[PDB]
Amino acid sequence: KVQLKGRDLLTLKNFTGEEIKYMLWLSADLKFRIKQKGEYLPLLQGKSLGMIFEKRSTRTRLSTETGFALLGGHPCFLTTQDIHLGVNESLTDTARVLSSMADAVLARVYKQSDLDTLAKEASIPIINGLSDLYHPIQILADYLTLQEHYSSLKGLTLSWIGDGNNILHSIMMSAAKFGMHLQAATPKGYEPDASVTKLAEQYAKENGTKLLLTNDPLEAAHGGNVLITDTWISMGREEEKKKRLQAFQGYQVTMKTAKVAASDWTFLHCLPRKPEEVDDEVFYSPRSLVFPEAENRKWTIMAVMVSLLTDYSPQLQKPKF
Amino acid sequence: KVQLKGRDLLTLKNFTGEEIKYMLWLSADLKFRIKQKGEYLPLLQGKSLGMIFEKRSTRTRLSTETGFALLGGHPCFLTTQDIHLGVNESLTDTARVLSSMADAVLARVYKQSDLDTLAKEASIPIINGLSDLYHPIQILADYLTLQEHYSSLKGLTLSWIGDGNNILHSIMMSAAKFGMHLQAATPKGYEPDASVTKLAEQYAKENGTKLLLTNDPLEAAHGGNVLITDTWISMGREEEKKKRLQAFQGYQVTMKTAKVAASDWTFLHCLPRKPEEVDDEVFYSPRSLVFPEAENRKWTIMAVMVSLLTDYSPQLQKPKF
Amino acid sequence: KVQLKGRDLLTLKNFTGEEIKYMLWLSADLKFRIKQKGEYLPLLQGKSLGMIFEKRSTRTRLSTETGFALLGGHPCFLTTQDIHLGVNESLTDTARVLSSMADAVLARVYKQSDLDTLAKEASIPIINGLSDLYHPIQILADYLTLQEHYSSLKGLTLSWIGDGNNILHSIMMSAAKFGMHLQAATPKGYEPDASVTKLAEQYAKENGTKLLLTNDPLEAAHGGNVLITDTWISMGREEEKKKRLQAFQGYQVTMKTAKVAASDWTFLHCLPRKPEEVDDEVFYSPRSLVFPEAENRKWTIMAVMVSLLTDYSPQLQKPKF
Ligand SMILES: CCC[C@H](N)C(=O)O
Ligand SMILES: CCC[C@H](N)C(=O)O
Ligand SMILES: CCC[C@H](N)C(=O)O
Repeated sequence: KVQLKGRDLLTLKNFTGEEIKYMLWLSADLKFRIKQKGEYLPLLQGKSLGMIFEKRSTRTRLSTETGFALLGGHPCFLTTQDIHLGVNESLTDTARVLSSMADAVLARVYKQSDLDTLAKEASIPIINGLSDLYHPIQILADYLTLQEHYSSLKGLTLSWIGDGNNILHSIMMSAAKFGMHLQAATPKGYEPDASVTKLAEQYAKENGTKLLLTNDPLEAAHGGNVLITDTWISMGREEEKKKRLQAFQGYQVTMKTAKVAASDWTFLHCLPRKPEEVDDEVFYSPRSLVFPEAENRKWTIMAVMVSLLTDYSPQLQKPKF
Repeated sequence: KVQLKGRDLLTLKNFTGEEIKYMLWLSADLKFRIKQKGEYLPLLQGKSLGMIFEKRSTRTRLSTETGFALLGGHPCFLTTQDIHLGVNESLTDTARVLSSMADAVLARVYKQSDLDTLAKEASIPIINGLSDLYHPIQILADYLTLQEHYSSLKGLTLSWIGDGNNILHSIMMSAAKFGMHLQAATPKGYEPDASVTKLAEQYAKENGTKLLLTNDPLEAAHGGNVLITDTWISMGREEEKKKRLQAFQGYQVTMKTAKVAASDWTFLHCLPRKPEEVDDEVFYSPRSLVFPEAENRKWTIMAVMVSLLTDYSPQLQKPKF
Repeated sequence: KVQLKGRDLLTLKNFTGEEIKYMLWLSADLKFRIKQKGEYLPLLQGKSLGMIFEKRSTRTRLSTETGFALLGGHPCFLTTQDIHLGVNESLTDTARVLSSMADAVLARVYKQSDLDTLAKEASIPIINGLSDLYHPIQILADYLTLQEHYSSLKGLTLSWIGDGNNILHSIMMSAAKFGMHLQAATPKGYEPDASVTKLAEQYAKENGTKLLLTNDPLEAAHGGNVLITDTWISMGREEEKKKRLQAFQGYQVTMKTAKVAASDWTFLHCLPRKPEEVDDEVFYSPRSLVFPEAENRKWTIMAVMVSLLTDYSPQLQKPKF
């Protein structure tokens, strides 16, 4: 049914519900075999990964590097300071050299269009490691964490409070494909991309789910099963700190926020977390799935790499979504 | 008898003579099997190490990275410039993410208290890769090198001449547990930490060894079997270069120093070495064990990682200490 | 016949035609077994490589790191910012520590004399990863690419147009040993090193090949089978940009250049490429072997490491040179 080998993964907008579910199935399979059964599975033996990072990273860096190596492959960490890209060489040429020396590329960038150039010019899989526009592999870890917590996903309401950024765009490109509703609050002027919203509206209609965009945190939180936030000042946006601290007043997730949420509410934050978006009482709550979520960045990028580079079939029974 | 799996290694003060001897036994075992018998021993297969470095490193970096990989594990080199730590994220949160993505952490830091926070907040082993206060894994290599040279350790007198720094603190936290005496000379005002000295005095009493602190290089060198020094200006102390070059005049180790030492004297320096602390005649002497010492950083960090992460038992006969 | 194990590879001037042919034979063997037959060949299992880079690199970095790891070894990427070299430690001492912790070193430097110090002071193989004077491992990839394209090398004329730099010096140290002629055009004042030219003249005489140095691009291109260029402003020469852009006017390789070349002409450029030295019509021509050339950096550095560190014999039939 699903065929993912050789594909790029630039955004979850290019993937069906069935395809994203397959990647979560594979994540759960690799997690069960390796973390629980202690198996060594050299699925990426004799393969290598080029990791280009234009921005700081703790989770994406660590999960990708230890995950690729745990399956027997070699991860090569490449920064702007060490390679010729931008400085002495074009992206087209860098993309062709990477194609002949590595089996895939994970690139954390500013411009999504750089990932498109890389995908068009390389004949190997290009995986988005975060861009200004989308962060698809984060949402993989998020939905796996919620499937593990709730034992299914269909009908959950996700409540975003915060900026209309890359994380919210990736939730918008995927939530409805799992039959989940989305209620999202951002400050006025900080809404998600109009083009992304338009396509999320279509997905909601196709899947019979609700999509609500608002500027009120408590309207977004009302009846939500999952409260989700992120930093108000994303990487590359630090010049706007003053204006954003003023615009985002009233948007911190607290227990007041949770008081309005469904009784089984949990909390997610992609991390790194600052004190502004969420207080400590929620962040370190027993309902906070923040550190399980961060661990699942590893099992899900492992599943991405296995499905884009091999013909491995999951032995695990498919999870209930 | 000895049980080290799961422990942290922040300082040798937390380890008994028996425990540190076990780590040297394991170092000798892994050195014999791999360097001499040429065996491939994948003891850390399917494991990973997070290496956080806040300071420059050639020996700790290389020994840890090639040693962890030689046992089949994957080392991930993380600097301040690339990860979010300090900048966008707290140490508590970084410690919890590292716990779920790696099997241990080696961290070279400024503040020893950062290693304590890391050890309390992570559920995986934290190994000190050097701090301003201690450098325990260096002394492991030092005592293995001296056991190899002398065929035992008990009753040796170590003569430190130089600064009251992290290397001298690690010798103070361990020498007496091996039945070795310590005679150490520092400039006035540059003495070892009062708290460390107090605990070294107790260890000397418990083990019936001598501890002598002095400001005279020749009193420290008198009758010593091993002359030991290090840079007068440690990393993070470069603002004090002028004051230290003036305070440390007369503290260079030369053949005049060795003339007063025991007849079988040898020399150690943790490296990197500068011309100030020791002259070339001693540093490149046939009695200088500096490069054997630096090689043993690899076999001993391999033994640290194996004992904190596995249940491997040494096949080698225990060395005479 | 050929015995290369334990040798350094600082320049192709120290290698006979037979020895360089053996390295190309081994490159073709490892390429056939791994790229075509899909074999996993752990020839460097239990080995490590220290990679010291003083300059930016995409191809040398990637080919060396993924190639060393593809054969089961561990590559350790060391920059000036992270290790003590230059700053707190001498090259002699760094060379001795690297000898006891790694099995070989690849070093991309400014000064060729730093590679000589490293080779004299270390007891492990030192491989040149590019210096201001030579880039031997690039020419290995170049001649393998041309052997694959033409099915032999003897009698080919290589036509260099550009600067008298490290790439042209490596061609001068090797072309005649394969029975290939060299016609090279540089601007006046930008000629190859007098000492290198003198030795290339001797090699041409010993092998009965022609060597022509000129300042005219079309004289160099006339009847040449391979047009070769590189940047006019090498790394470390950016202060001379103004003077070089003026001196090199008229030296861009275009189809006018190729109109004068042999009918079977191809094009090489070591990369990174800029618009100045060659136009797009030649660079992206079907006759341009630029990206095959860049891929062969990987199979040839793999062969270098295997021949300097093991006793592996090629199973492949020797290529026709
Ligand atoms: C993982 C960090 C996500 C955040 N929105 C950013 O782009 O900085
Ligand atoms: C390994 C270097 C040791 C020195 N005391 C320092 O802290 O810089
Ligand atoms: C691989 C780059 C070669 C160029 N001549 C340089 O030295 O910068």
